[PDB]
Amino acid sequence: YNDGYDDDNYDYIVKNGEKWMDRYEIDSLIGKGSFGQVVKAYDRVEQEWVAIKIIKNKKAFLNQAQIEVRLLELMNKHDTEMKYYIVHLKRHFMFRNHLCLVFEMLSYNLYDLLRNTNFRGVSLNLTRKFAQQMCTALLFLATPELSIIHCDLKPENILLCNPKRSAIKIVDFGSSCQLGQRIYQYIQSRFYRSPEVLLGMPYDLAIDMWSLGCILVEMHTGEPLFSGANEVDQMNKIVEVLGIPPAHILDQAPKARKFFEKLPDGTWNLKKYKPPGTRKLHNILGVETGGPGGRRAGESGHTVADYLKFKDLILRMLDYDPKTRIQPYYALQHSFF
Ligand SMILES: CN(C)c1nccc(-c2c[nH]c3ncccc23)n1
Repeated sequence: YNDGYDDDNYDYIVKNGEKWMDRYEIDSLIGKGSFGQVVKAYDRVEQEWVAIKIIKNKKAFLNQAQIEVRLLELMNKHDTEMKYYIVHLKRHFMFRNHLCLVFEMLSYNLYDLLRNTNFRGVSLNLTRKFAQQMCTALLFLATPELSIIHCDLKPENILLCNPKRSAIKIVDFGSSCQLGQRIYQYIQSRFYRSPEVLLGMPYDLAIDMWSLGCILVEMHTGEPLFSGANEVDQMNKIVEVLGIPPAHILDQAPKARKFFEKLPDGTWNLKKYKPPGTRKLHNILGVETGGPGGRRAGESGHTVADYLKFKDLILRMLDYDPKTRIQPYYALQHSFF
């Protein structure tokens, strides 16, 4: 495959210590996924370690990464001080039939961090730090010259800069789009997928705020908020917590009847779970009962008052109506922060 350079998965066969382009010394593989691989490499010209994302030698993967490159170039252009929590693309090149994206080197992702908590969650204080950085990133993506919808926010796409610190960067803009050029109908990883997407309705940057609300709950509890096995199960899990979506939304939803049925009195119910709205976020978070699993009882930084502010912000991020769902500017002003 590829003159011996590739495996049968379209991946470049990594070789420890290989020199590329009279510039990079490849050290080791540090991550992998559907897109290809990420290697740690020494950039001998800039005298620093870098992460090189080696995209698969396969046209669909190449073109996904070309979208990613263009969006990163647009963003990084408007954030030269690296202050808006978006990963920094240093440069890119084609090498041995692989598109290669050279990034700053990052640490663990937030799913890795959840595993490191034994799936019991990070503290409310650390959750708040992640939330503030993520809302700042979403404010930046919403600036009009960007208008970027990430479209795949989830713990695995948020990386720590350093294992010992709370600073983060968002990665993976290969599935992203811009408000002016929305093309996709099928988007978002299932657990983090917004109701408007499930319902086949128009969408905008608010879909990323929905995902963020789901992510932040999971960061503190250790477990996904809405862990659907398929779209019907996903919507039913959302409904357990948040109730039946508003009629004015379902009346306009192309896929309303995948999940719901309209009664003679005009109201909507589920098609034949805990009853709608009875799995309270108040209890998932343990607002009055010592946090998730009661494990935060007797800990500082986890008061009822604190939890009530967190609950309020999350419920605003999980508004069914994308027009009234909280937006980044206002999330940042919320009393949780
Ligand atoms: C999808 N993905 C994993 C991805 N997409 C874009 C950038 C990065 C990335 C940048 N620096 C890193 N350092 C260590 C590990 C990964 C990365 N990872």
